[PDB]
Amino acid sequence: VQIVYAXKLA
Amino acid sequence: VQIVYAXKLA
Amino acid sequence: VQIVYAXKLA
Amino acid sequence: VQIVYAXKLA
Repeated sequence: VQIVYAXKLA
Repeated sequence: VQIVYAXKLA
Repeated sequence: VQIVYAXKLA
Repeated sequence: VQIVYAXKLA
């Protein structure tokens, strides 16, 4: 999965 | 802060 | 939902 | 970094 927090875990 | 996980916490 | 990134969006 | 969203990116 794509992660945005601004930072792939997918 | 913007959150992407696919979902503002800012 | 609980968010940990270390920071409730729930 | 540890990620909790409930799912290490570290």
